[PDB]
Amino acid sequence: KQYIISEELISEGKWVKLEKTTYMDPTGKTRTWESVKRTTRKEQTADGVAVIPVLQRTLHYECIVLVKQFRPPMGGYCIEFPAGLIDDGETPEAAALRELEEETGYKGDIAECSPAVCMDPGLSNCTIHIVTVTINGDDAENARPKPKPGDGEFVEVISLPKNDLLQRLDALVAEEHLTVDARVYSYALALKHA
Amino acid sequence: KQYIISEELISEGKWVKLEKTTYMDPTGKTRTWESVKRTTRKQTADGVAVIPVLQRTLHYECIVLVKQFRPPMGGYCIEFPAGLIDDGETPEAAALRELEEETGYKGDIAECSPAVCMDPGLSNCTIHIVTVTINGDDAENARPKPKPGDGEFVEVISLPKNDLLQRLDALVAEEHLTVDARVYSYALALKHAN
Ligand SMILES: COC(=O)Nc1sc(C)nc1-c1ccccc1
Ligand SMILES: [Cl-]
Ligand SMILES: [Mg+2]
Ligand SMILES: [Mg+2]
Ligand SMILES: [Mg+2]
Ligand SMILES: [Mg+2]
Repeated sequence: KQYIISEELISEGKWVKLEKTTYMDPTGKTRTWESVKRTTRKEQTADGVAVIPVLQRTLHYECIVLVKQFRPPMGGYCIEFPAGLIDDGETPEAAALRELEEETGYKGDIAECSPAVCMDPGLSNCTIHIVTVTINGDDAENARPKPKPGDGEFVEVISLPKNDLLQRLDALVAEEHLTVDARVYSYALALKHA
Repeated sequence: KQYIISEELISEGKWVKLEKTTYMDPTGKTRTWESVKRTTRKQTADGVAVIPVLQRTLHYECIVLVKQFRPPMGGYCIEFPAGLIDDGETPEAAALRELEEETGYKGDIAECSPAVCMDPGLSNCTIHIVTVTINGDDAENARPKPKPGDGEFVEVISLPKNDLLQRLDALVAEEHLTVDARVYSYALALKHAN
């Protein structure tokens, strides 16, 4: 029933634009929306990837490897899955493995890769692939992992046990000012509810 | 170490604005970020998203989701029921209200997250994730009455919690729909648990 009629640029930055979207509603009535998009999406099946990195080590409980960074839109520190935008021509799997190494130091192994999923579909067209990766923490490659940040990347690594993830996130939030990402919280909640 | 210095308005619509954020990187170098914010917040968070667990005896437990045309995406998305929190409303009450409006179900609060970020590399948007149970055997939930506010057009899709990820993958494969990243993350963790 519903479809897009037109998309009018309102303002274009280097990285993000705002558009006036005209669409058809299911009553047959024309309506508008204010929509955000990135300027950086070319032929990628999505803007970015987020990595669900399952650190596995003999005689350890499995950990979920998370990162903490300052996020200027938020004005504060956020705890997230490692993540970044997909380079032109790069596959979602390649991007996930690369970002994971860049941000954490760890060299992972692909487990699964989602379809393109929406970040905040009432606001933006932004999409990611959510890529599950296992990290063999018994491999010597992963023994003393060093982040390789890019220019202006400043990332702290936080590994938490999968079997207590929600409580451990709650304990970090109780301890300083900082926001947990909604995807991370959602995953931690499902681990409780299962 | 890192903090906002100033924000420069680039463009303000009625519902969304784009800013150029100036911040201090941890080395002491000043840097810029393009940031999106809503104009609507006053509030613990912009929105609520509801994880609704539909419980009927002698049936599988289901997670209740909604399907809606999303103008920023140009298409239909599958999402947790959700909406913005009214000035003076609690996140709990917003959750029960949105769940009823979008689904017709009357639910009980189970738990409520802190404010969690939606896409912190891009925006300041935050939500409370509110877990709610629905007693599907109660007379009030027998014939659930969905009350859409103006211009909302919402289909209800209930899926079994025990096979959620496979069911969502099937919908995507058959229906050309976008699943929400928080829905997908939750579905992933249901599979990854234990
Ligand atoms: C003509 O109306 C719009 O453009 N509305 C927009 S634009 C946006 C980015 N959000 C809305 C919105 C927010 C809360 C509840 C309903 C809608
Ligand atoms: Cl539950
Ligand atoms: Mg990143
Ligand atoms: Mg990166
Ligand atoms: Mg809604
Ligand atoms: Mg609503």
